[PDB]
Amino acid sequence: GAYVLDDSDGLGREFDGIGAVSGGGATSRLLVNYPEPYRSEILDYLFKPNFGASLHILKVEIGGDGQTTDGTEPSHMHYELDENYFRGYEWWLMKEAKKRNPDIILMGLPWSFPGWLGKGFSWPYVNLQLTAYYVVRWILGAKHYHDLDIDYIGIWNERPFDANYIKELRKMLDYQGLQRVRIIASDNLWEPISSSLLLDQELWKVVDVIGAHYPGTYTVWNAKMSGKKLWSSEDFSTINSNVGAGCWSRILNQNYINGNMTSTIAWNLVASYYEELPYGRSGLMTAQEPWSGHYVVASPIWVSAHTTQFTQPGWYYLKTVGHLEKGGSYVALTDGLGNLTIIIETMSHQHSMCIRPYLPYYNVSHQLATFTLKGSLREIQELQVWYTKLGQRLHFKQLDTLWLLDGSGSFTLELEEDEIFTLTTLTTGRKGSYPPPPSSKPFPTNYKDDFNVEYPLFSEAPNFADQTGVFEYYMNNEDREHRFTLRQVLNQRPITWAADASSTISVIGDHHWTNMTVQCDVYIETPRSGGVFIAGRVNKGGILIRSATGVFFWIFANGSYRVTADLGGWITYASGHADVTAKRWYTLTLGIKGYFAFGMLNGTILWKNVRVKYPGHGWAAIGTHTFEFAQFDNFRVEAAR
Ligand SMILES: *[C@@H]1O[C@H](CO)[C@@H](O[C@@H]2O[C@H](CO)[C@@H](O)[C@H](O)[C@H]2NC(C)=O)[C@H](O)[C@H]1NC(C)=O
Ligand SMILES: *[C@@H]1O[C@H](CO)[C@@H](O[C@@H]2O[C@H](CO)[C@@H](O)[C@H](O)[C@H]2NC(C)=O)[C@H](O)[C@H]1NC(C)=O
Ligand SMILES: *[C@@H]1O[C@H](CO)[C@@H](O[C@@H]2O[C@H](CO)[C@@H](O)[C@H](O)[C@H]2NC(C)=O)[C@H](O)[C@H]1NC(C)=O
Ligand SMILES: *[C@@H]1O[C@H](CO)[C@@H](O)[C@H](O)[C@H]1NC(C)=O
Ligand SMILES: OC[C@@H]1[C@H](O)[C@H](O)[C@]2(O)CC[C@H]1N2
Ligand SMILES: [Ca+2]
Ligand code: NI
Repeated sequence: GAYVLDDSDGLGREFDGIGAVSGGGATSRLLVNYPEPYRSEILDYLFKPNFGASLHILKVEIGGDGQTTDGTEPSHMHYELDENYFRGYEWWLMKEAKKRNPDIILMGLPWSFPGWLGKGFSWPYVNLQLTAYYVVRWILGAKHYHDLDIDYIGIWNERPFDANYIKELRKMLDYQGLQRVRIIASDNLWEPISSSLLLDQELWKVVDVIGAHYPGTYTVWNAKMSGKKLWSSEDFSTINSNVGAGCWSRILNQNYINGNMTSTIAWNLVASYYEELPYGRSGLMTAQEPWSGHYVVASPIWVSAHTTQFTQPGWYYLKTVGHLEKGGSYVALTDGLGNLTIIIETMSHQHSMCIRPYLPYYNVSHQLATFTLKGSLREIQELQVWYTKLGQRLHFKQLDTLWLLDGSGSFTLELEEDEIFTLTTLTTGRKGSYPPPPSSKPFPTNYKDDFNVEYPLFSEAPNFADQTGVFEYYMNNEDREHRFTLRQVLNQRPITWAADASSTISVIGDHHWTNMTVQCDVYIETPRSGGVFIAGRVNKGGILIRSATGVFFWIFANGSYRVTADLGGWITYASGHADVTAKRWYTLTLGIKGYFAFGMLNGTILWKNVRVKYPGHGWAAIGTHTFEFAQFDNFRVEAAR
């Protein structure tokens, strides 16, 4: 089989870049507290040009205080009249990406919204101008406080759009001088956004990109008819073993070949969240042990580099792309300056399945591929070669240059299965390398945080991964013993993306912990009705946080306590009266060992030898009975795995 690569009959679509998502939700949570140099090395593998994944696009969640898959992410407006552009870690992340690549493209998209935007309903389209005001303030703050230009704004992640909202968002953007910001919709399925654009000229004018999720490499006729740029604005979401690398390799090529999609964006950027949370280890690489510094440059990093190091937003695909006779595919791109990049993939069915969708079997076998360069491409006589074999494996290895000196403008490759080749005229490719990082280590079995940081770099203490509610460093000047605490700051349920719990909760530590003693000072702010807890063996979080079981030691401001097996509190281990009121500091201790637990109030036994389910394992946790203010101090955990 010969394959003509040519440009004399014109180009295909403009290539818009490869990127990844930080957010939906708290996927970068454990990255912020990596020590140096590791934290910076990780960021280089992701964003430094001509090094690792060298990503063209960074998309981040616009935190809305709700649970959005592996945690919550804090909003810039927790309450009406509240504005704070320094919470969370997406600002930091975007700035670190821009430091390494000042041409990186930036995107924001909400998953959840603060509850007050709903005006009494869990719905963000009650007051269109109010919701658009909220979103636009985020884009303004990105520029005013971090010198970040947000390139694209989305609507509501995998949730219904409102056409009047999209029009209001455009009008509000323009009113604030943000004409440069483009709109992508609707970050869900091809429909109903695609037909809506064909039926509504005014909507068509204000939507710049149709972004679909997990499209299985195909699009639909209405989207082609729109004439809009089509993007796989969220894809991948597969474990970053070699099979995830294969999935990513295949769809990177075939999203354009099969579906006219000129950008693909992987969820997620880096797996910096506890692996036992939903969809664990589904990032382009792995960085989930800030305590140890261990990170893994997983195969998808080098699959990315085969495209990103050798294309840039603003190149064009050739019209001459397609599938290989015996399985796999090729794309080809130029920059209009005489450069050419050819990206070939032979991913086998068995080693490249994504979680969404699963493809019916297709065959891949050994084959020869002849490539002939016609048009303006006949005059090139030299190609750098980069090669990857997935499976023991060889990653992003540079082979000896290929020469086309015989004037036939033609060359031939022997392809097997699960291979990637990049043939390019660019000489700038590099398999970036840092020395290996520390070995993997479990979460420390003795761990303490007194939260005594006067000017913290991030708005929350390290390693606490909020799963409902939002927990923050808090300074109380009018108190000496508890001047620096950790406070739960939501006072009403968000407009939720997930099924957030009815109680707030932040989990920490080692999911495999089975015997443990958790201690924490707690402070209930709401008189009469308020309540807090500490917990151990918490076995589920993320979008499953409502499912979490464990051992939960609750105290309440009405003078009572409960011990439950579930966060929902449907299953009782023990309960009784306790000398507990609001607005007083108490020390809670919870001991769990084998079949039995005990609890202490101020170092005095409140209950003991209470039988609990065993075997069982899970994180330690803190939280509050509803969406209510409460403070925590002097946290300690000793645990056995
Ligand atoms: C979108 O991509 C498709 C292919 O995935 C383009 O489709 C036709 O594809 C066949 C074989 O795949 C070619 O023989 C035709 O020449 C293609 N059509 C045209 C008009 O050239 C399709 O053109 C693309 N749509 C765009 C770019 O709007
Ligand atoms: C291939 O791409 C390189 C990188 O853009 C091109 O080189 C640049 O060319 C522009 C003008 O076209 C200069 O202003 C830059 O200083 C060059 N930079 C580098 C790093 O070379 C190159 O012209 C393209 N074409 C070929 C055949 O290499
Ligand atoms: C957690 O504690 C339980 C309860 O003490 C441990 O289980 C006991 O282990 C000893 C020796 O390993 C056995 O002789 C007992 O019969 C076990 N008791 C029960 C009820 O199983 C368990 O090994 C501890 N696990 C860790 C990781 O420390
Ligand atoms: C795949 O194709 C090769 C060559 O045609 C053939 O020998 C092999 O049996 C096929 N495998 C399957 C599972 O169809
Ligand atoms: O595969 C899970 C993905 C991840 O959880 C992202 O948050 C999401 O936007 C919501 C579901 C899907 N896309
Ligand atoms: Ca303190
Ligand atoms: Ni488990």
